[PDB]
Amino acid sequence: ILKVIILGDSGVGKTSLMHRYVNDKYSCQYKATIGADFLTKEVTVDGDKVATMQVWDTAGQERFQSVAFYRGADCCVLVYDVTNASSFENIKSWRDEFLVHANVNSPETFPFVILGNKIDAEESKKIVSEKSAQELAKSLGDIPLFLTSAKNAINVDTAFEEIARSALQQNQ
Ligand SMILES: *CCC(=O)NCCCNc1nc(=O)c2ncn([C@@H]3O[C@H](COP(=O)(O)OP(=O)(O)NP(=O)(O)O)[C@@H](O)[C@H]3O)c2[nH]1
Ligand SMILES: [Cl-]
Ligand SMILES: [Mg+2]
Repeated sequence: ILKVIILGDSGVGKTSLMHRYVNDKYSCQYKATIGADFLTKEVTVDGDKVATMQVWDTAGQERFQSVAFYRGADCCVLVYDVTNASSFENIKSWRDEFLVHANVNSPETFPFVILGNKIDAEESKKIVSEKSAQELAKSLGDIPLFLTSAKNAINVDTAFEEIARSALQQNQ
């Protein structure tokens, strides 16, 4: 039933976030994602309505990418790394890439969620203000925002409850 797509630059932590939420596990070892594929999780909404969530991981590197999979999606998650300025500045282009290729019926209502990942990292290395993120998140149509750590299992549960809630609303 529920199709969710996760987009964002290489290295931001998409695959890690998916393993955290679906499998409650994490691994330090970078293994580059190639082509799109999904894992599944049975969910229960805040309402105690039940659903199977199909979570799609995608490649961040141009050369490992795929097009069709974007269609169907009931929610789109946009992920940047709080330690990498460029990843953040690319969020709107990931959003627009999705809308161009996704063939969704109402772009101004279609649910996106943004995640800022790697908050567990040392302050010295962190670059993207919460404030900036909240600005970008509003300017893109008041999209929900969540700061997360796949590594330390921080807030990934919260983030994905909204992603679930927003996706079920869009499906039917
Ligand atoms: C354990 C060694 C250590 O201390 N490393 C530094 C800790 C940095 N913290 C941290 N926090 C996170 O929440 C987190 N998520 C993911 N990473 C790391 O970044 C690399 C990329 O992970 P992927 O999940 O492979 O990223 P991606 O899917 O977007 N890449 P693709 O688009 O597929 O190329 C990886 O090293 C992961 O461990 C985090 N690090
Ligand atoms: Cl524009
Ligand atoms: Mg990956």
